[PDB]
Formats: sequence, structure tokens, C-alpha cells
Amino acid sequence: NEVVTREYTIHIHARIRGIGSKKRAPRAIDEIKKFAKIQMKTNDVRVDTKLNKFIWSKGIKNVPYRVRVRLSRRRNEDEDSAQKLYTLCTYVPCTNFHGLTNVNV
RNA sequence: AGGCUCGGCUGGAGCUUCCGUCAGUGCAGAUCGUAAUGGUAGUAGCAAAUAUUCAAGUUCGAUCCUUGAAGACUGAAGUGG
Repeated sequence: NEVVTREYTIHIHARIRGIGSKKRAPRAIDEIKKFAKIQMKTNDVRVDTKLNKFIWSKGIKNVPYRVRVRLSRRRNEDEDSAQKLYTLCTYVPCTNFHGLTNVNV
């Protein structure tokens, strides 16, 4: 129940609407972290380097409109951490976003 | 009245009555000299030179140090040697 994995679609276009040109990609990363925090209910969120690569794939200002991610809430192997759970976000390549919903993995 | 005596506390080595006489003898000012301190005030402000992000390392502690990945810039009359 605590260790879980779900596939989500994030509307980065709606999330980062109105942001300045030289902040769109960092703000998209922040919005992905916020989305993972809200959905998986974990304060500790880590973004995979491949997801960062995808978000920055088209430069700093022309961020992709949608992104398909796999949020995997897992146990914190480091026992002295403040919290026992953290979320890891990974990039799911996707060419057609139509009809996709939130999925359990 | 100029000032003075005593009491209490602090301090640790000098001070004092009266008689003569002497003077570098009395400060609120001089945009006075010098030293220190306020309100202003946690205020003005820290805005030129395109730009940083992710993961990890070390550390009591990392936007800023180091490694890797990505994205940009100087653009050879260079931010190079």
C-alpha cells in the first residue's frame, strides 16, 4: 500500500503558463515536483536525470506541453532520514497523449 | 545663590581644615577641537554584461565547493593561448 507506482500525465503547458522565458524549464521541474508531492503525498521528491533531460530537451523556454511520468513511491533506504518514504519521477516516452489516464503499475 | 554636609552602594590609596600668596582657575553655544552615540532604519538599497536545471560526493551544515548528464553563452579584431 505504501510502495506503489503510478503513471500520470502532467499538463506542463497549463502548469507553467505565463512564466518568463528564462525560467520555464526550472519552473516545469518545480511543478513536476509539486504534482508528485500532491499525488503521492511525499515531501521528498526526486526527478530522474532522464526526466530532466526530456524537460530541457527543447531548450529553456519551449518546454514540452505534456509529459508522461511514472511516480514510484518507495521506502527510504537511508534509515536516518526524517521521512520513511520518497517519490521518484521517471520519464515515460509517449507520442500520443489522447485517451491516456492515471494508471496503476 | 554660587555650592556644601551627612547617609547608602561601588572603589582600592590617597586626601584635608585654616592663614598668606600665586594661577595654564569655572563653558551651552564659537558651521569650536577631539572621542563616542542616536532618530532616520532593518529603511535607501545589494536590478548593465541572455541561464541555469537534475542526480550524486564531501560536510554539523551546500543555489554558490567537486563529479557526471543536460541547456546556453564568448564565437578566433574571443570571456582562448
